[PDB]
Amino acid sequence: GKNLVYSAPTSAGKTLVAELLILKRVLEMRKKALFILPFVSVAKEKKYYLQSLFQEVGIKVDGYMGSTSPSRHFSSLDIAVCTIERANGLINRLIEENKMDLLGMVVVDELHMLGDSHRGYLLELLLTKICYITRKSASNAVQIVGMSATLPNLELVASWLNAELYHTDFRPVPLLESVKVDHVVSLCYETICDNHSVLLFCPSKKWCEKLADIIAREFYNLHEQKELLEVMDQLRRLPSGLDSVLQKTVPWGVAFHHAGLTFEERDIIEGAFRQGLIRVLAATSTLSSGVNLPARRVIIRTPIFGGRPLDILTYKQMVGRAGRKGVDTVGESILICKNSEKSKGIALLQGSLKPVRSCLVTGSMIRAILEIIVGGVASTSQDMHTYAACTFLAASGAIEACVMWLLENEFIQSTKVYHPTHLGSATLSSSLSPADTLDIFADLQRAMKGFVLENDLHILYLVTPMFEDWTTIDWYRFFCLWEKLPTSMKRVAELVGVEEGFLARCVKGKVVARTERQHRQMAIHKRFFTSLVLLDLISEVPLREINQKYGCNRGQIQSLQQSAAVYAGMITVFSNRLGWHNMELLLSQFQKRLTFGIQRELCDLVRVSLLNAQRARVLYASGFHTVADLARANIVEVEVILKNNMRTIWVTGRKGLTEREAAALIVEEARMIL
Amino acid sequence: GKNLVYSAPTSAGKTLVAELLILKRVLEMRKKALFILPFVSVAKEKKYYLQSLFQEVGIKVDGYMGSTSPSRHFSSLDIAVCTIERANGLINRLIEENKMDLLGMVVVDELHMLGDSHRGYLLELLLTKICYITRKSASNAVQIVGMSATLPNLELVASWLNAELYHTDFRPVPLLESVKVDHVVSLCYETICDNHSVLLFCPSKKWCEKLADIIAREFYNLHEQKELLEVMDQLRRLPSGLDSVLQKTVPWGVAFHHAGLTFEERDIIEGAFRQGLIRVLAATSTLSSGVNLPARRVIIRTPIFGGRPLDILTYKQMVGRAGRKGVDTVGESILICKNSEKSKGIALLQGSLKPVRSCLVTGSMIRAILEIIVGGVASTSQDMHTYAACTFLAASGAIEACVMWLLENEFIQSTKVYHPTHLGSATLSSSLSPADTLDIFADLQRAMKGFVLENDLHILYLVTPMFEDWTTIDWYRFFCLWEKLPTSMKRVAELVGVEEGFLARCVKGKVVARTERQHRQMAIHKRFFTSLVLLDLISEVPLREINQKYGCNRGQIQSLQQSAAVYAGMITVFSNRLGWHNMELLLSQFQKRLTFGIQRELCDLVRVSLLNAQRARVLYASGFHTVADLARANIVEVEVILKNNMRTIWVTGRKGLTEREAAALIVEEARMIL
Ligand SMILES: COc1cnc(C(F)F)cc1-c1cc(C#CC2(O)CCOCC2)ccc1C(=O)Nc1nnc(C#CC2CC2)s1
Ligand SMILES: COc1cnc(C(F)F)cc1-c1cc(C#CC2(O)CCOCC2)ccc1C(=O)Nc1nnc(C#CC2CC2)s1
Repeated sequence: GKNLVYSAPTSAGKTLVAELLILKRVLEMRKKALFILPFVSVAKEKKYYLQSLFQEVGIKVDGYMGSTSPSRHFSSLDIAVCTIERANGLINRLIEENKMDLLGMVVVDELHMLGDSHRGYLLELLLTKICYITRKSASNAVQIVGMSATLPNLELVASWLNAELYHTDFRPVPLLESVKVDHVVSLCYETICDNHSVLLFCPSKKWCEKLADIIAREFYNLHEQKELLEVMDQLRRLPSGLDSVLQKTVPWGVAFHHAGLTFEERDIIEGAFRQGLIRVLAATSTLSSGVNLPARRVIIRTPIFGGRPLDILTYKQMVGRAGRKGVDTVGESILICKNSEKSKGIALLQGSLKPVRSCLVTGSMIRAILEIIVGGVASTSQDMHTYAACTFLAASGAIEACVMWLLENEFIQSTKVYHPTHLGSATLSSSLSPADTLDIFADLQRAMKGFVLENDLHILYLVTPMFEDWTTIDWYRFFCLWEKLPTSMKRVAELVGVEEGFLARCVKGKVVARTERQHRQMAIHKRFFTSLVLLDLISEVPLREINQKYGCNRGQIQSLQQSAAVYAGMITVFSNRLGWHNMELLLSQFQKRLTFGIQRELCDLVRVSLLNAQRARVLYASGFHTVADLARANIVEVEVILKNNMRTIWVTGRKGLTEREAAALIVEEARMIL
Repeated sequence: GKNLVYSAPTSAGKTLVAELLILKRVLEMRKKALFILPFVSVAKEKKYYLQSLFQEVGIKVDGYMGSTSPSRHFSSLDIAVCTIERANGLINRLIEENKMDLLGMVVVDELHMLGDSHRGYLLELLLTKICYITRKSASNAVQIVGMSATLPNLELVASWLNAELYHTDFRPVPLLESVKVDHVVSLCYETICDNHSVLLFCPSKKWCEKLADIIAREFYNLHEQKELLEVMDQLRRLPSGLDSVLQKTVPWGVAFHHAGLTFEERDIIEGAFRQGLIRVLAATSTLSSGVNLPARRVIIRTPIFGGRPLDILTYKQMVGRAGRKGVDTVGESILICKNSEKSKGIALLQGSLKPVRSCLVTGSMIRAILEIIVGGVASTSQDMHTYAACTFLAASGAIEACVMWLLENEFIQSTKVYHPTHLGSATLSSSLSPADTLDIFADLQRAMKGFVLENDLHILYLVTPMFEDWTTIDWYRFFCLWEKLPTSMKRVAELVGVEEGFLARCVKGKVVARTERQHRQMAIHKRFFTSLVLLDLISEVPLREINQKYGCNRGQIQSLQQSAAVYAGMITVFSNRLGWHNMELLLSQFQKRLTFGIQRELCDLVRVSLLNAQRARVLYASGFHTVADLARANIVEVEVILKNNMRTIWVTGRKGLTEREAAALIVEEARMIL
C-alpha cells in the first residue's frame, strides 16, 4: 500500500496491473476504491468491464460519471468508476462527512491529463487532498495508482505522490511509423484486400463525412452482409433515425464517426468496427482519446488540425491505436504529407510529448483553498502552506491573494482561524467553481423574488450551463422563434434579461463585439436560446425537429443535454445547502428529465436502466406507468409492445440482445428495483 | 338490502343496528361500506370504536375525515368512516373512476342535518347520486341506513330514499319534567352529595369559564385525588400548556369545555368526565352535537343563546345527554328561566323540532349539476330532470339557470349533450364549490406569473381559506406586524393585493363598510393576516406565542389549521387536475405541514400516528430523522428520550397508555409502516 505510478504504451494490457491491485485491495482491506477516468465514454466502458469481471466475487461496481450516479448508497459500493470532476466531488463529500477512511485506493488512469487541460487541475487537487489527508493522519491508508503514456517527468509525478516508478515501452504489436509523400485507389484496394480494418483521422467533421462518402463511392464503383444489415437496422430504429450519408456509406464496410453523431450512433459504429463489420472508419480527433478501438492501419489526414499543427499527445494517442493484440502481427500509422506540410510532419514523427504543467488569483487556486478551508482540513495559514507544499506545483505566495478573495466575497469568515459562512459550504458541496458561484447566487436569488411557474422555461434558464459554446447560434432563426414565442415564455424572457433590441441588433448587424466585461448581456441571450432548446428537449420533441427549429445538430443537442443535467444536479445541491427549499424542490425533478429528455410522467418509468426515453414512452402509452407495474407483466406482452432473433435495439454496454430477451430483462430489472 | 331509515333517541344504542348491518353486509357481499358522521370529532370516535370492534374479524376501518386520509388505498379498506363532505368527495371520485359498484352500503348517522345547515346539502346530493345510480342501473345494489332524532317527516325521508321506516321513543333512563320549589348553591350541593356528574350548557365562552370559576370557588370554600392529579399532569405537558383558570378549576372536580380550548384539552376534559373524574363540566353549544358524553343531570343556563332563543334541535340534543345507560335510573335536564324568559322556556320545553328542509341559481344546485354532468351520469337535459326528481326537494326549473351558469363560466361545454372542459373536471375532483373555483382559478393563474419563492408566505396565501370568519382581526396589532414585516414578506403582500392605505384606514378608522361587491379587497387583507398566522403556525412557533402576537386563541388557531390543511389538499388536487405541475409540486408538502404544524424535516417523522409536532421534534432533535430510523431503535432509548407507570402523554383514541409502553408502540407502528 505504498502508492504506485507506472507508465506504458496503450494496447499492451497496461490496465491489468491496476485491476489486480484493486482486486487485492478491495478483497483484503474491504475498503472502497475509486477509479478515475478522464471521459464519460471510457468511464462507462471501464465500469461495464469491471462489473463483468467482478460480478462473480461479490464486488459492487457503479460509477459517478456524466449526469448519472449510482442508484445505491456509496456505502454499498465496492468500486466507484468516476470521472475526474465527479471523483473530486466524491472526495470533497467524503472529507465533509468525515468518512475519508472508507477509501482504500484511488486508481487514476491517463495521468498525463494532469498537465495542460481544463480538467487536469481537478485531478491535481484531488490527489493533493489525498496526500495531505494521508500524511496528516496515518502505511496502508490510501494507495494511489497512476497510468499514462511516455511521460518526460514521470519520476517527478512519482516523487510528488511518493510512489514507485515503472516505465516500459513494450507493445505486443510493435508499431511501425512511416511517413510517405496516383496510387491512392491501388493503396486502398491492397489495404482492404488484406482483410484488415482501417482508421482514418480527419480534422473537420464535414471533411470526415465527405471522405467517408468518397471511400464508400469508390468501393461501390470497384464492386458479412447479414451482420452489416443487422447494424443498419440497429441504426435505423433510433430517436434521430438514420443519416442519409451514413445510410449510403455503411453497407459498404465504410463509415464515419464524429461529435455530430449521437452517443448511440457512435456506440453502434464503434461496436461494428470492433467486430470487424466496418472495415474503414473515418473518425475525428475526439475518438483519439476515446474508447479502446484498435485498428490494423491508422491514417492521419493532415497535421493541420483546426488551423494549427496536430498536438503531439493527440498524435501519440492516435498512433497508439495501430495494432491488434492477439490477431495482428504488426501495426502501421501513415501520416500523409505535402510539400509545405513535410516539415510539420517530420517534426511530429520525432519528439515525445511536452512536460506536464500544473495550471496553478487563478480560479484553480481559489477552488483548492475553498476546498481545504470548507472541508475543515486547513483552517489556519500555518498548515495551509503545508497543503501548498503538497501540491504538484510545489513539487515541480498566491494563497494570501486567494484567501483574501474568499473573504472579500464572503466565501469564508476569519476569526487566526478561517471558516465558511453559508456560501462556502454551499459552494463546496455543489462542486461549483467559486468564480461562477457568485453569479449563480445572484441569479437564483433574483429568480425567487419573481419566479414564473406557468411553464418549465424559468426553471430551465437557471439550470442552463453557459460555460462553453456548444453551438454557433443562428440569430435570424432565434429572432423568428422569439417573435413566434407565447406570452408565458416572453414573460420569463423579459424577467431574465432578454431584450428585443439586442436580438434585433444581432439579426441584421454583425455579432456585437463583447469587448467589455459588462457585456455579459450577450451571455443572457445565448443562455435563453439554450434554455429554449432544453425546453424543447424535455418536452420530448424529436432531435431532428430541434435541429431544424434551432440549427443545432443532434450531437450538440445531446452534449447540451448532459451538461444541463449535470448543472441541474449541481444547482439542486447548491440550493439544498443554501436552505432554499422551494428552489430545490422545483429543481429536483429537472436533473432526470434533462438526463433522459423525458416528461414528468416517464421519470419513474426510466429508473429501469434498460429503458430509453423512446422505450419509456411506448411502454407508458401502453399502460405501464410505473416500475412496479412493469414488474407485474409477462415477457410476451412487453415483447409484442416493443415489436410494435434479430438484434435491433441498442443499449449501452449490451450483449447479444434482441427484442425477445430485451423484454425479459426489462421485467427482471424491474423486479430487482423493487 | 332494501335500504333503511330509522330514528330513535340518542343514548338508546341507535347505532347498534347500523353496526350489525354493516358487519353483515361487509361479511356477506365483501363490499366496502361508508359510515358518514357529521363532525370530525364524532367521526374519529366512531372510527376508533369500529376499529376496536372489528379488528378481530379482519375488517380494515380507516376514515376520510378532517384533513386526514387513510395511509392505504381505498381498495384495501373494508369500512370508511368519513365525514359528510369527504364522503361526498369519495362518492364523486368513485363515480369518476367508474367503480361505484365497489360500494356495498352507505350508513348515514344524524340524518336530521339534511335540513337547515351549510353541510346538509352535501348529504342530500350524496344520497341523490347513490339512489340515481341505483335506479339507472339495477333495487338492491347499495344499502342506505339512517339515524336521527324525532323527525316530523321521517316517513317523507324514507319515501325519498325508498327505504323502510322505524320510529321509536325508547330510552332506558326516562327523562322527567316537573316544576318544583339564587337557589343554585343548594342544588349543586345536593346533586354532588349523591355522587353524580353534572353538565352545564352556557351561551358563551367567557361566561362558561366564569361559571366554572365560581363553582370551583364555592366547592373550595365549602371544604379521586390520584386520578385528578393524573389528569392535571396530562393537561400540563401540552403544546399550549395549562390554562391559568383550568388549573385552579380542575382540582375541585369542576372544569369547562369550549371551542377556545385545543382539541387535545377538549379530549382530556371529555375523557376525565366520562370516567367520573370531573363531576361538573360547563360546556357550550358545540358539545351538544359532539361526542357521546352522558351526564346524570344537565342544566341550561338560559334559552337566550347568542341573542336568540335556543334552537329546538339543539335543545333536544342537549337534553338527550341526561341519563347514563347501565348505572343510572332516571335523568333530569333543568332549564332555569326568569320572569321575562319564562315564556321562551315553556315554549322550548314543548314542541318537537321543525320539519327538515332541502336547502336547494343556488350554489347547491350548481354543484349538483356539475357533479352529475362531469361524473358522466347525466349528460343530456332529458335525464337531468330525472335526477331532479330523485332529489329530496322533489320528493318534498332551476336546472336551466344552473346549466347556463356552468356554460357561461366554461365549466361545461354543450354539443344536445354536455361535457366538462378542464375546469369542470378539475372543479369536481378537488371538491371545490364551483362558485369559489372561479376566484381560485384567477388567483392561482396570477400567482404562476410572479411567484415569490423566498419564503412560504406566497404558497400559504394560496391555501388560506376565507370561507368563514375564524377570528375577529385586531387591526392595530396587524398594522404593527405589517410595520415590522421583512421585505421578502412585504413583496408577496404587495403581489397579492395588500395595501398600506387600507390597513391605515382600518387601524384608526372604524372597520370599513363592505357594502359593495367590489370590496372583496377587504377579504384580501383578512386572508393575508390569516396567511401570516399560518406561516407562524408551520414555522413551529408555540400556540401561546401566536395568540399573543395575533390575538387569536389556540382553539381558533387549530380550527384555522385544519381548514387550511383541507383547503391545501383541495387546491393541490385542483392544480394536479388542471395540469399545473409546478404549483402542485409546491403545494403538495403544505397539506401535511399544516395538518401537524411542523417543518419540512418532520414531515416524514410524523407518519407515525403516535407522534405529535412536539414529539416529532423531540425525537428528531435527538437524531431520529426518519420513520425507518425510528423503527431501528431500542424501546428504552425512545423511553428515556421522551422522559426528558404514570399516564402523562395524550394521544387520540388512547387507552391506559403510559410513557413506558408509549415508546413501545412508536417503534411497533414504525415497523408496521415499513
Ligand atoms: C453536487 O455535484 C453534483 C451533483 N449532481 C451531479 C449529477 F447529477 F450530474 C453531478 C455533480 C458534480 C458535477 C461536477 C462537474 C462538472 C462540469 O465539468 C460539468 C458541468 O458544469 C460544471 C463543470 C463535479 C462534481 C460533482 C459532484 O459533486 N459529484 C458527486 N455526486 N455524489 C457524490 C458523493 C458522495 C458521498 C460518498 C461520499 S460526489
Ligand atoms: C380533493 O379533495 C380533498 C383533498 N384532500 C383532502 C385532505 F387532504 F384534507 C380533503 C379533500 C376534500 C375536502 C372537502 C371539504 C371541505 C370544506 O367543508 C372544508 C374546507 O374548505 C372547503 C369546504 C370535501 C371533499 C374532499 C375530498 O375530495 N375527499 C376525498 N379524498 N379521497 C377521496 C377518494 C377516493 C377513491 C376511493 C375512490 S375523496
